[PDB]
Amino acid sequence: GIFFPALEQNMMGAVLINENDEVMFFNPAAEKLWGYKREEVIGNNIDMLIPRDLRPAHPEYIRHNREGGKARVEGMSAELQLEKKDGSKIWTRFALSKVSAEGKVYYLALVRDASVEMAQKEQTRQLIIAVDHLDRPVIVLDPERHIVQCNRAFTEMFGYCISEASGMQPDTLLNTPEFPADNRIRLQQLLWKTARDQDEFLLLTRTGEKIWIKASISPVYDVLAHLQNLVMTFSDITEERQIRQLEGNILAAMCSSPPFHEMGEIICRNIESVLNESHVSLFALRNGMPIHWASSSHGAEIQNAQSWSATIRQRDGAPAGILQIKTSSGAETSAFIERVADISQHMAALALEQEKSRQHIEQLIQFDPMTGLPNRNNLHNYLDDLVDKAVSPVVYLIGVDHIQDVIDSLGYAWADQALLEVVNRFREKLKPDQYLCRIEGTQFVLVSLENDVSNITQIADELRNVVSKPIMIDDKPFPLTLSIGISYDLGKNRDYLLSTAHNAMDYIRKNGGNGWQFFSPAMNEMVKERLVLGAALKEAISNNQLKLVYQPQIFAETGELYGIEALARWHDPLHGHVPPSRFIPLAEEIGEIENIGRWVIAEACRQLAEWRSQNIHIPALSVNLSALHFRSNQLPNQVSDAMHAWGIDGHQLTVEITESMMMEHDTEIFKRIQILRDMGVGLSVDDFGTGFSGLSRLVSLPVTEIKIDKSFVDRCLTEKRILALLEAITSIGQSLNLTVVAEGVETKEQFEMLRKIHCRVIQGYFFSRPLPAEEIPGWMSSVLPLK
Amino acid sequence: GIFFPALEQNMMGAVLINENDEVMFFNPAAEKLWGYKREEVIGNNIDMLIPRDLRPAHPEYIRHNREGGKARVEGMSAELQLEKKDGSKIWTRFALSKVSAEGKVYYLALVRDASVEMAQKEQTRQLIIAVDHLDRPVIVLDPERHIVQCNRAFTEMFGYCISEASGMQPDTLLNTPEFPADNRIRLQQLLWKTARDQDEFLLLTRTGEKIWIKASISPVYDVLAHLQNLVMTFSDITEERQIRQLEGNILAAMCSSPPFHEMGEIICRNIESVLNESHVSLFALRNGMPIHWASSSHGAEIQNAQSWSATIRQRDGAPAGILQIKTSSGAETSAFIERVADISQHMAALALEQEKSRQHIEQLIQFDPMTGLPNRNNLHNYLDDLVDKAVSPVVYLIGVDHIQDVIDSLGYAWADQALLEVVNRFREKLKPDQYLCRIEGTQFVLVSLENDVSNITQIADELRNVVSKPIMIDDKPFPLTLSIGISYDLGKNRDYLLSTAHNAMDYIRKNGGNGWQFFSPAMNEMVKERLVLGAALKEAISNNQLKLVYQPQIFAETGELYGIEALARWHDPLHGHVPPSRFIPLAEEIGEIENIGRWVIAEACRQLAEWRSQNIHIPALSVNLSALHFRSNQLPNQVSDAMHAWGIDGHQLTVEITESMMMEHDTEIFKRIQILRDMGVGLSVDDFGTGFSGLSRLVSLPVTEIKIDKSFVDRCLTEKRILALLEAITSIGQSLNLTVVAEGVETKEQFEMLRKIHCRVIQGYFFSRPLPAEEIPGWMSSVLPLK
Ligand SMILES: Nc1nc2c(ncn2[C@@H]2O[C@@H]3COP(=O)(O)O[C@H]4[C@@H](O)[C@H](n5cnc6c(=O)[nH]c(N)nc65)O[C@@H]4COP(=O)(O)O[C@H]3[C@H]2O)c(=O)[nH]1
Ligand SMILES: Nc1nc2c(ncn2[C@@H]2O[C@@H]3COP(=O)(O)O[C@H]4[C@@H](O)[C@H](n5cnc6c(=O)[nH]c(N)nc65)O[C@@H]4COP(=O)(O)O[C@H]3[C@H]2O)c(=O)[nH]1
Ligand code: HEM
Ligand code: HEM
Ligand SMILES: [Mg+2]
Ligand SMILES: [Mg+2]
Ligand SMILES: [Mg+2]
Ligand SMILES: [Mg+2]
Repeated sequence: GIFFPALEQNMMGAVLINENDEVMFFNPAAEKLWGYKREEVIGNNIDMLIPRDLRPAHPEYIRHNREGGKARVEGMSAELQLEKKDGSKIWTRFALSKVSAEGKVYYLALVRDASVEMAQKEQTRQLIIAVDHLDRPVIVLDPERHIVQCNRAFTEMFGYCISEASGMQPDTLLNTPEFPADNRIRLQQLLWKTARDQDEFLLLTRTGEKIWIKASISPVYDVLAHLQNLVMTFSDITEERQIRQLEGNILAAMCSSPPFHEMGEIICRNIESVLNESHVSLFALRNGMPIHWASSSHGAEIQNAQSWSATIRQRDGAPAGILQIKTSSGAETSAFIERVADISQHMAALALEQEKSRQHIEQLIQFDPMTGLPNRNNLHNYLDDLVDKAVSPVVYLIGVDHIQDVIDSLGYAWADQALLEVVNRFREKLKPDQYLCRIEGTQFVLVSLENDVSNITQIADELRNVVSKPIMIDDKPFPLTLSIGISYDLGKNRDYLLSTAHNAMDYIRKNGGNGWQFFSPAMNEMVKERLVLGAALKEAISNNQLKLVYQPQIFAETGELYGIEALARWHDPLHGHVPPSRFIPLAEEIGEIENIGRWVIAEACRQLAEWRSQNIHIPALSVNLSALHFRSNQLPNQVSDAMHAWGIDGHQLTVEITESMMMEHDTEIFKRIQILRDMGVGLSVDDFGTGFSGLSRLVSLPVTEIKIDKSFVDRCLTEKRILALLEAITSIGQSLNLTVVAEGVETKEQFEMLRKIHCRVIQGYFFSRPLPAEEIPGWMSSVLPLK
Repeated sequence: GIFFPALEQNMMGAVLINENDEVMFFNPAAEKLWGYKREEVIGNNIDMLIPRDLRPAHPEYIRHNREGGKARVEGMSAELQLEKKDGSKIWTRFALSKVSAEGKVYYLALVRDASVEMAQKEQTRQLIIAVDHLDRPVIVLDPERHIVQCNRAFTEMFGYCISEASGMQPDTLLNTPEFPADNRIRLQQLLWKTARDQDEFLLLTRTGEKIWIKASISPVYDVLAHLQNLVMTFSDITEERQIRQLEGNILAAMCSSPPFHEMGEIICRNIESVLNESHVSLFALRNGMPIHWASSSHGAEIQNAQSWSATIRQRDGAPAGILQIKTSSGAETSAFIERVADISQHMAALALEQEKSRQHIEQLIQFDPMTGLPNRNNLHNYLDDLVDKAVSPVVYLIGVDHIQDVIDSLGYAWADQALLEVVNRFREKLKPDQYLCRIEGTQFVLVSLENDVSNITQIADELRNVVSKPIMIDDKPFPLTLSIGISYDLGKNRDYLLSTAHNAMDYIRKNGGNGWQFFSPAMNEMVKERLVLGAALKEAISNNQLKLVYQPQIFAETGELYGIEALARWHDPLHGHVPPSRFIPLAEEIGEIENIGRWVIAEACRQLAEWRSQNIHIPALSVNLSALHFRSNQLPNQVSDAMHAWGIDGHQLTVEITESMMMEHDTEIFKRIQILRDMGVGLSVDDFGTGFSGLSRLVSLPVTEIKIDKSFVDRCLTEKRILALLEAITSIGQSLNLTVVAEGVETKEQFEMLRKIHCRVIQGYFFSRPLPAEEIPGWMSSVLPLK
């Protein structure tokens, strides 16, 4: 047989044993494997080749195998420790063969030196230990981008093992959630990058949780500079992204320069959002003492909690503050607490140097570096100057509320721009004698010098409705609102005024939303009374409870009634008699002048209808109209309706407009005046505030009557210089066909002094007090003529 | 036998080839590796067993080995690929033996399925790559207390390789090379005795520099819970503190909101300081084109520069930039490089997101967040709207020079306060029609609608003069100065207007500032002509080069001279005759009105004395004065001097004022007028801008003459309505003893139509043109009376 020399020249070792456990063959490699010799071993027992641990208990195994008769020798199949002659224990791999030759059971063993293979196995055991020890998910991929090796951290975080996660792309079994736009494409693209790269993904666990991971792919090239493998390292970056969101939010705050305490609050809120059910406290070092900058309002008690304190230092190393975080022990990892506290320490450190720089310069600066408005110090100086000069100012604290919506929808920058738009609206509606300043954030001060409650109410209404129009920000409306606190005393102090106005403003802010309120509710009950009176006036106008009273006008010489003026009256069961000189400005403020005009015109035409049905001539009726009633582009329609519904065509009706209308210069108003005058209804102008150039323009824009006011007729007695007004106006009267109507006559001397200038018509108490309609005909039929 | 059946049932596959290279042996072990059976391999050639890619190459090796005749075949000692019957390939390990018996040479090839062994080797290679990509130094220690396996980070941060550190231990002997650290006994005995230990060392490197390293040690137990292995992970405390400090410093720099290039440079310097001897640069993507953002100015060539590139990604979406850091090879650990790259990549992502946000801020917001003023965007919109409405705007570009003085002396905060001081001054002097904007920093833009030199120069002078008083910063003056460029051209656009204004402003700034300039030629030429004309007027007034010319006023009936009016005339050799309507507004603009008033009064009194020297009665002389002349508390002094230096007491002199003076309401001016009237000098009022109430107050503050303007007298011909104006004015005249003077008569019909109203006196071209004083007595002696 040629196998004997084949085994002699072979690399393996052949040790064939006969029935009596005697070695019948010994190849040269057996000398290297055992340190023996063929002369020493051949013919002798196998006891020399067995490890000393179990030398005598091995013929028992051999004998047990001998009687079985099985073909294959399934035993002796694992790498086993073999001890040499010198005592060294190498690792060998065996391969047995039962040879039943000539009725005798032989045993052949193809021993191979498993030293190198088991050194590889020891190396891979150590590498498995080192790769499962670090808790760092690492996978390895072929050029086809399929997983070939994974680790224990990867299994822990994704729930897949080497058996399941092998041969498939790391996206087929780790598909991203429903959102398909970017995650799937980025995950598929990272796997096919030929250079070192990395990305961040949402991957799905076997159970189904959403975990943000950071995957880093790097190629490993062979000797021939060819792609051999691609290793992917996954980092669980849930906490990393939490701290990154913290960094982003603190950056967006600090770069936008927020207030000190609000910055502390947002820092604390981010820390709590990263560390659930914890307590956070933050202190600055002022004069070496702790000053409480901010802390979370969630002061829940925690048992066996750990408190980590970090000394917030300055740039040069000097201490600046203390940042203390108390949290449940074991709920959040200590190293994560360290990293969060360190990053927040740097953030709050820069915030603290900024605040320290601002601290010794805020008392010296005079302007707000944001909106360009004067600051609290400038306001204090201005108020001190006012009180020293003995002037009583009125302070409006304006709180621009509902700013948090733009804060959390757009950002601090866009919210500050909303503030700028609001203050620019304030500037465009501002007045020369008003002082505007910013005290703290959304809080402004308007210092005015208006004493009247009506003026204060009008200013408050204009301030509250300037923000009624939505604020346009990035093509997104924002309905901001104002809480106004009004403080005013005869004089107490700037501190007192500010404190009272702040009390009012915080009351309004906490008890609802937009609105304005006085301090000292004795000045708010007045507003309530005026509002209820206005509501009563509106409902009386609606329900037709108003009344008109008529005052005859007389000719100078003939003693004949030129006309009667319809003066409004009101009588409420609760308020008694409300004078026109009290409810006409109220109607102007509310917006009831239009309704009053329609009502007076309709009632006047109706009463003309009855006084024509019965035998009364009623030559002319003068109806009072205001500025808004004429500026509205509707008047001639209802005036013509009033004439043609009762046959009272305009040669009888007359309108007296305010001198403010003549002072105003509006082409549309002038055209409407001309159209009305064309219809035959007369026109009268009272008072002489408008100049004689205005009166000549009024000659151009035709009228019929000019009224001399009671304020001038009263001084006609004493001031003899104003007789020229009456004389000249009368002269214009007979020059260009105007009727002059003296008002406010009360005494015989006052009438007879105007008698010489030959005034056309006279109206006042000297001839008839305003008489009710039910006895106007009695006066007509009894008194006229008067002479 | 002991040859054939020995290897038939063996695990090792046995194949034998004879002289004719024909296979003779084949066993089930080789069947399981080739796919064939014992009916297709015996007899036929070895050609089928070879893989298809090596069939022609293989057979020469057998012949070469036969020729060589060597006993031990060193060939095929490595693993070999194997092609099965079906075409699949597996790895196998060969043991080749040659037989020289019976004069024949056979070949036996004991094959073993090296599939599992080579899978183990590939697994070991993959695990080695994975451990090298672990980002933390890891060492594995045997129970014999020595070092077995290292990492790549360990080799990078200590310089010790697997060949040097393997077998023996450079841990017990190299942990305390020169510094004992008082923990060698811990690392020797307590390290293998306790479990889960850790401490800090000063273990040295190849260089020997002292570094603080963590030595976290954990034991790995076997099934018997015995000390199978240990693992020690290292972490450089210096590296950890440096990587925390890098993040802190970068975040602090980013919190200061620096420019984009400065932020890139700051990241560059921080990365270089963390990694000395490095060239670092950043690029930011722009529409897919990577542009240069920042780079390290140290351009010295770096030897063996390994470059690490990182791809910036925002919170979600496409890449935003690149960051490349090239450092000398071996300078720092790859894990250190990767950590620095990751931190700086997230920092650069934050910086790019912040710059995108700032681009949105500069692109959409219409207000500057430092002064509350509109920015260049609002300026563009306003000018575009105006030019689309086709109204020509006038643009002023103002620059506040000399700001570096405040910046250096008091810092940036007080420079900010100075800019807000100037902006508040602009706002205080601002007019409702004007629009104010802040294009950038030192510069501002004011947009107006008035377009004429007399107003442009005035508003530019006001803007330049608003900074006459130094800005009070911390009780310290600072004299800032203004450079203004003015642009106005009909029909042009905002780009042209802004460019021209900036050209003018830049030119004046380069020339030295402290002033303003128009764009384009002939505009500054008109300005210079006006300036030289004003200087000539000033010197002519000083040197008494002006003259007076007198226009007689006649009575309606008697044809007697009521008075003459003194009208200023000037004859300059260069400018010829300069009309009063041309040089009086110039005097108002410059400030020569007072000098003109003194000269006119003095010369009028001198000519009155000269005429009194001979036989001239000259009942009255009228002298024109302006508003600014009477607003100073000096008028009565020189007027009384003029009367009493020539005996021309005010019963002959007369003063006519502007209607704007009576429009104004000043108690001091009224008292001065009353005092002057008490001296006997008359007063006259021209034009009828003031109202009739103003005329009655004028009667209260007595006057003497009312003049009907030529503008009204001309329209008296056509507009028949304004006859009432004259009638009423004359009526007031005879009512309260005023003289009415009708100006600007030209025709006999114009005279006769005003005759019927009985106007007191008439002045115009119908009776006498303005005559020089040298022949005025000739007119007196030859013309009067006129009738
Ligand atoms: N002491 C005194 N007073 C005299 C004398 N002659 C008339 N009066 C008063 O003068 C007022 C006439 O209305 P007015 O002067 O246009 O001033 C009116 C007018 O401006 C307004 N007003 C009155 N009625 C209306 C109306 O229907 N509509 C509107 N829009 N305003 C009205 O209310 C003002 C006050 O009206 P009244 O309270 O009725 O006060 C009446 C009347 O009582 C007199 O010899 N002595
Ligand atoms: N076409 C025409 N013109 C007539 C007629 N009658 C008079 N004039 C002119 O009308 C002007 C009247 O001067 P003014 O209206 O007071 O307005 C004066 C006055 O405001 C100003 N002015 C003239 N002299 C003086 C002066 O000495 N001092 C001051 N402060 N202003 C003066 O210059 C203005 C222009 O006066 P002049 O150009 O000198 O022209 C004079 C006079 O010559 C007439 O029938 N037809
Ligand atoms: C380092 C050297 C050796 C070690 C560690 C060793 C140990 C073992 C072990 C563990 C078994 C299996 C026991 C069982 O399955 O219960 C076995 C069985 C056996 N050994 Fe060894 N032995 C060694 C040397 C040898 C040699 C040189 C031969 C030469 C013929 C041999 C012949 C056998 C036979 C025939 C069996 C019976 C296998 C069976 O019953 O399945 N042994 N020995
Ligand atoms: C998949 C199967 C086989 C492959 C891939 C293969 C390939 C090779 C290679 C690469 C060598 C050169 C090795 C070196 O230079 O280090 C070689 C040599 C040789 N092979 Fe093969 N072979 C295969 C099968 C066989 C078989 C089955 C036999 C004999 C039964 C054989 C006999 C030889 C001989 C005699 C040499 C000469 C070695 C020397 O002279 O040093 N080969 N073969
Ligand atoms: Mg009335
Ligand atoms: Mg009245
Ligand atoms: Mg004049
Ligand atoms: Mg004039």
